[PDB]
Amino acid sequence: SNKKTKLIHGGHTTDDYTGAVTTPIYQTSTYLQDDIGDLRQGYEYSRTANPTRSSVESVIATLENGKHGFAFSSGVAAISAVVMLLDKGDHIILNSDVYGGTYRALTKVFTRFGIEVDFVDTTHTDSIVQAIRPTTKMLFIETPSNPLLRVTDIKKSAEIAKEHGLISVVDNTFMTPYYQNPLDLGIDIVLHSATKYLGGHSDVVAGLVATSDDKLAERLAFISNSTGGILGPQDSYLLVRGIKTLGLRMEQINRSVIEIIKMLQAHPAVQQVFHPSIESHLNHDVHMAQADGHTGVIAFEVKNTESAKQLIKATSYYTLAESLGAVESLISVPALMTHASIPADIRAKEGITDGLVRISVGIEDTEDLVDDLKQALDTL
Amino acid sequence: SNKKTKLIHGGHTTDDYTGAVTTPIYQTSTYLQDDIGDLRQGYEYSRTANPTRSSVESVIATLENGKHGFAFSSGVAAISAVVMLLDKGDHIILNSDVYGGTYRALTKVFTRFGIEVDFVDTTHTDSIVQAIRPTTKMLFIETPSNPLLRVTDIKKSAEIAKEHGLISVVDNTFMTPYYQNPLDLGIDIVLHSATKYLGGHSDVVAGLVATSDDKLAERLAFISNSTGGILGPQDSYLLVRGIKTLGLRMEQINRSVIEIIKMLQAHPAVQQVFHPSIESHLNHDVHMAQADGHTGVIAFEVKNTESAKQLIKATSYYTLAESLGAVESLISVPALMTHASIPADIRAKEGITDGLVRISVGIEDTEDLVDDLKQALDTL
Amino acid sequence: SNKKTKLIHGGHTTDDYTGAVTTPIYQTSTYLQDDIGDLRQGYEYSRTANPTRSSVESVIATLENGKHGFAFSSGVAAISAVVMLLDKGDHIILNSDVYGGTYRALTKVFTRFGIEVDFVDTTHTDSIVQAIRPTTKMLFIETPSNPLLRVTDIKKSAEIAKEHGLISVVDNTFMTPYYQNPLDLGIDIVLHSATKYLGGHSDVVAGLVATSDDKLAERLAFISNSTGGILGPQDSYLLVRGIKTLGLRMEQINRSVIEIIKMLQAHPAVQQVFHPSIESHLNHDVHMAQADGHTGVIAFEVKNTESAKQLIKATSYYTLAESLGAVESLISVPALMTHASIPADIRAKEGITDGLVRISVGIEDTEDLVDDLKQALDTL
Amino acid sequence: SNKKTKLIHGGHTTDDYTGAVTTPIYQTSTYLQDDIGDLRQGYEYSRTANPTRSSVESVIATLENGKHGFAFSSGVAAISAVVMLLDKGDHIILNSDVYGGTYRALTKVFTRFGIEVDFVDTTHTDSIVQAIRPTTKMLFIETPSNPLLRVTDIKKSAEIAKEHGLISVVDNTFMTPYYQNPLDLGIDIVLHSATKYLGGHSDVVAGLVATSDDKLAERLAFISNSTGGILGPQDSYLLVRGIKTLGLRMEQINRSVIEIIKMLQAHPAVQQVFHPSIESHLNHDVHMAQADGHTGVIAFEVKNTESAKQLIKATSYYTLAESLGAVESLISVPALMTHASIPADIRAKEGITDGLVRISVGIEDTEDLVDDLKQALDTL
Ligand SMILES: Cc1ncc(COP(=O)(O)O)c(CNOCC(=O)O)c1O
Ligand SMILES: Cc1ncc(COP(=O)(O)O)c(CNOCC(=O)O)c1O
Ligand SMILES: Cc1ncc(COP(=O)(O)O)c(CNOCC(=O)O)c1O
Ligand SMILES: Cc1ncc(COP(=O)(O)O)c(CNOCC(=O)O)c1O
Ligand code: NA
Ligand code: NA
Ligand code: NA
Ligand code: NA
Ligand code: NA
Ligand code: NA
Ligand code: NA
Ligand code: NA
Repeated sequence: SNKKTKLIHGGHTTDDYTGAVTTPIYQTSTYLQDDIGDLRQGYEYSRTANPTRSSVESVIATLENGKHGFAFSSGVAAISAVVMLLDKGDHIILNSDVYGGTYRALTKVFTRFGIEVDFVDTTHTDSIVQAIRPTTKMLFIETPSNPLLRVTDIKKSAEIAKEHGLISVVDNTFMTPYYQNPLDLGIDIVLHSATKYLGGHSDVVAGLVATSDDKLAERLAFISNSTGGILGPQDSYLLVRGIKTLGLRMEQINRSVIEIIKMLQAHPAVQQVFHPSIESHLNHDVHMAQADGHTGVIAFEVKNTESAKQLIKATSYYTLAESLGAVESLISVPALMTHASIPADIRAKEGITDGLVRISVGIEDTEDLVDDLKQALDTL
Repeated sequence: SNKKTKLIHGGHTTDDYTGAVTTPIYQTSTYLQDDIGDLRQGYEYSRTANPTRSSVESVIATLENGKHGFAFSSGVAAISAVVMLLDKGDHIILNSDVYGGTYRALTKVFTRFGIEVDFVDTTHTDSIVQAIRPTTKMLFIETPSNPLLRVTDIKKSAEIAKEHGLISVVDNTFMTPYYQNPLDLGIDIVLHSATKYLGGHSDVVAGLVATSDDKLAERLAFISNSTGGILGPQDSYLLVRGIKTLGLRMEQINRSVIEIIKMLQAHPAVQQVFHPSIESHLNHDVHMAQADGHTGVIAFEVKNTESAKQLIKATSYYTLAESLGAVESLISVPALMTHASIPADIRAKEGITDGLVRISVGIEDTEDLVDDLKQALDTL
Repeated sequence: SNKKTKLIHGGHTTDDYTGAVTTPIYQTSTYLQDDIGDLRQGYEYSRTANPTRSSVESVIATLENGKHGFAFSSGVAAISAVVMLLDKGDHIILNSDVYGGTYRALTKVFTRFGIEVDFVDTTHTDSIVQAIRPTTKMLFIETPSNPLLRVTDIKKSAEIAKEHGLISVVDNTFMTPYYQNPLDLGIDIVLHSATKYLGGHSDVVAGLVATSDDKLAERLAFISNSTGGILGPQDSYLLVRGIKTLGLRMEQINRSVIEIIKMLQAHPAVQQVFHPSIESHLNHDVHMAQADGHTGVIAFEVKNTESAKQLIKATSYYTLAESLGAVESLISVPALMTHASIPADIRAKEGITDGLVRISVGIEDTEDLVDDLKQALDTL
Repeated sequence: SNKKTKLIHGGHTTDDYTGAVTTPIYQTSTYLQDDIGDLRQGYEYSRTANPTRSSVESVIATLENGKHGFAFSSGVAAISAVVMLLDKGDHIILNSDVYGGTYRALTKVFTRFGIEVDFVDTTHTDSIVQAIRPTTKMLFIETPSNPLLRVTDIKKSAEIAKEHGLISVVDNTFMTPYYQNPLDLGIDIVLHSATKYLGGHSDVVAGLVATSDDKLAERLAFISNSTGGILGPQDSYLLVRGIKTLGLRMEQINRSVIEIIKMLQAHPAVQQVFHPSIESHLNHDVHMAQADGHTGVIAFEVKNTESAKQLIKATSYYTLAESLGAVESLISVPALMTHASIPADIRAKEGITDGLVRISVGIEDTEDLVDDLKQALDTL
């Protein structure tokens, strides 16, 4: 049973009652009880459980080879729920190039709650060991990262976490369960911004979490019910729907990624390309050992900010917008958009050069995408 | 101008573009930018803002005579966002009768983050003054309370909070903006489980928050954006739709409440009755001075839990389920359902006895509701 | 038992499986079969049946005291389905004041299929008897009519239709089942533009049909299934939700209607007033004998079309738009908007003059609605 | 600009106002007018136009290389609207193996309206010429047909229709605009059951129509507005969404179709296979000349009804359900399901043998689909 089949038949996404081939949308808040505490299908209040959300949860658990799924109103909310597994005084290590909003949440919210943070370049696993204190309880890793796609050894970070008694969390958003399964490599918790590839259609903001640990799942459920950043039923339905085409979409995206990178490597206006598919990429071997495909986010550097802006205006099929994982291919300038608050000279130290472009490859025709970007690069 | 008109025309709930009479459902995650940083209507990512969510936010702000609305995935998520205004070491005062889940969240979650909580009988405002510690930063009041309907003097608690530098928060869920407007009495933040009267149809789980404080609004926006417990667009739409009928629904409910209370006060199988409309009810004067109506939540004592169970089975129009503020009239035993997370000995001390019944009066015919409940109580 | 209770508990609008208090939205097209021909709940293809559509159908059947409900994509589609009960050569009688689009559909579409139509002044039932041809198979009545609110004797027209073997159809859109129940007076089929009062929130375009005739129901089901103008599940859900508040909304509307009519009768810039509540209105006795209330549609004459235009601009709470039965109060000029498809000379003969204004009274405050309309008419 | 790009960027499917990357869902019934007849974006009533429906219409028009799109509540409703282009006395020719519901509508509804019908085996174009009377106004062709996939020469049928003054209609449902574009070959009107491949997710019942003829479009619009079988906004949104993945889905489906047919042709329990991809198939050359891909519906004959039933029970990834074009692969027995009313001996004359199986190939893994069906055929 291969992935494209599991996508279609994995999880519970039909109606046992009527036999509907799609998950009913339970736009509802409460459920009648036959007697006090006697729930006929286990439902009592939609913050606690909702049959549509339970459906999407079952899907994410199945695809990530876990036992328990959780759906939150945003990826940010999923991350918050996971971090609220810790107490004041606990210490968490994250990779240093973590997504802007994850950094913002750990440093201007959860530090105010007495949670200690260390940001570490996890491209070398031993930096994690250097960072481990006796109060360390959680290790949190994106791979690949935004926007330079730095790869981290998932299996090694799981071994480190196991031996030091840490909760290991991988943020699988850029790879999707279709290409990378952190739970299979020993990670405790895997989470996604379902806003991207999973939803797939730029029409749902949601986060998903999956684990095989029963006691971790029980704590996650308690947090979800007591802080309430749950995904609504309509968005859960749209998420299930979106996930159906995930394999086909990721494979189209990957075909275009490969051709686009060959174009970028051959082009003169491009000084450097960041993507784990490139054999000179740091930890390319590690990535190929922990995934059987690629993310569709690519970064490449052109000479300056005005060649970036000109590339944006010269493209016909790349769309200037926030986010990634859309059907549309998206384009952006991290120096002017996501990393604008970071000053110029320090963002050169960080790698966010003035001419760094990030594309999120969509499901348009591969030749249209390659050709369009190449003619734009020929205008420079 | 008048309340029933304000419900229809207050806030922005039409489409400027097409002239549509109802708020469009912007089931979307991202927005096109004309130039880098150039947003056509101020939208760039749906976690940050979404036109349908902004519609509901504008409605709740208008109705509570504040300046800023916020829509969360649940009332519990609104409460979480407000509590995250505090830091480790800060102390919060709440009133002694609180919704089960608010108690659970503050005592089993935010204490782990070093936030101190004390539950204080605010029916006498001066008890707040004694309870204020030097680390007290927030005062949080339900009024009337769930499930005993204890009244607290909102204007007095606002004066106290101003004089000691506390953020005053009122949880106006039971009264709705139709009858009670805490911001107009000096409160800093007003909160709702929009799951109840506002949504009105048992089909949306959501929270709403409103303030006139610009800097509190900015901190709330930062929290919502960094933890992501945002209300989705479909639920935001359904909330606006529901809020339209709010006045008509509350006025039916009040008509029915009056007759049901006279019935309960006269009935032999009914012991104590809890509702602020009763002249012997503690702080009844206070309630009539701060509200223009009554909540539809009523609590009353029967002899024991199995007389509760039999009363529940004998009713034909009261539905055994959690939550309140629906069109259906609802019935429950708070000790065994909504307030089970409150410890037993405290629930006995407070009066939330095993035979305490809570009804939420709906919009069915008043005579059907009175007769049905009375014929059922004649069974005991 | 009583109407306000029937609105809440009549029909099947809960989930038997999970106990959900609201009708699930079965956004689905097909259903699993356990064996060939073995349907788990009787569903096999969503054009034929859909559980959410069946929910709304059960509601309208219950409310109209019939046995069979039908949900169409629009009221016009319900009318089409009913007219398709006839064959080429059959003759239908309609009342002389009909909604613009019903006129357009019967005279510009179904005549091309050899269906003969005659518009007859049914305010005197005996005019029907003269109009009956040997090819007459159907009698079709709006009451009150759009936009002149002409009353027709429903019980008398049913007796006539029974005695001559005609299918009697009443278009109960203006009255709603809350106030008038044609099936209870012998009519065969009752029809609604559910777009109006039933939906209630200007957010659903839909039609509903109800009958107790088993064989008419079977022919209607065959027509709906073979021409496919079925109501979708999301709109069916929103219709159920809307119908919940129908009694409360109609009762507000009626309270406002009474005061607005006294204002209009007294105003100097207002000539004739059309509404069945007026004692001098033709067949006012008849209306009070067949209904327990009044529609919120009022028509009245101002001097000319530009006094209409100025009255429209001067109002603050009346909205210039098509349709009726919304929470917003609406205002229009039928001659130039809804009834423009009716030929001009017939519209002048009938009284649908260029200065005929139609308001649909909404649920805003009665005093705001009276004062606003009167201050605007003081402008002429 | 290749097909997979056109799918993503063809048509208007973003919000000009806010810049949302997806079509807003206009759950609304009416739109305010600035003055009488002055519509700010051309909208006045949602039966007439609705921005979400206008979006989907634009998509279908673009993909079929037409100028005008129309969205109906069902494919059946689209077909009815097209047939209502004719008048009593007009004559239409359809292919003899037309879909059950199209046959049912033409013969038990539209014949009652004086429309004459001839059902003709259009696999030889000259049978059309034999059938042409002087009253013939319309030619209506499915290709390939259900369930034996008979191919008809589209370009030739267009030439015949042009020379005899007929409205040519092709029912492109089985091929989708991705593989066959009848308008490009001279056909006047092309229609789809969007319930199948276009929607793609078994969650929308809808029909779509596309033409380049301005006067035909004007008539179609008049019919749509006066009979009202319009697609609702939520289903239009879901249709746009579904159409995004159409190319990827059709290509996966086609890869599996080819492998599955090689398996079926090689298997002993299979006596005969029906699919236009087979070179011995009647008019295979014609199909390859008018399409650049294949439908995913395949028929094959096994010995008897009990080998069909056993094949259904023995498969793990083929699902017994009505309809086609799902993500799930579907399986059925036409003799016992769609063609059950037709007697046994005459269905042998028709080709609907007792052992005829129809599969609708989904987007599961190709090897899982081939293997699963082959092991089932090895159980016979
Ligand atoms: C790992 C991870 N988690 C979370 C997120 C975001 O989570 P959420 O779904 O709440 O937006 C992102 C992406 N955030 O991008 C927004 C942008 O491109 O401006 C992400 O990469
Ligand atoms: C006063 C109050 N505030 C806040 C909340 C939290 O709201 P939410 O459930 O939307 O998260 C609730 C939730 N009540 O729910 C079940 C019940 O008591 O019958 C509440 O009652
Ligand atoms: C009495 C009546 N019946 C039937 C119908 C048809 O209903 P629908 O628009 O849902 O197809 C209508 C539609 N009215 O619409 C605009 C207006 O008159 O203000 C109607 O008024
Ligand atoms: C050409 C065509 N038009 C129309 C249709 C059906 O149109 P609609 O979308 O109204 O179902 C079909 C398929 N109908 O199948 C239903 C089934 O498999 O039982 C079709 O092939
Ligand atoms: Na399954
Ligand atoms: Na493990
Ligand atoms: Na307004
Ligand atoms: Na203030
Ligand atoms: Na019922
Ligand atoms: Na009868
Ligand atoms: Na476009
Ligand atoms: Na042409």
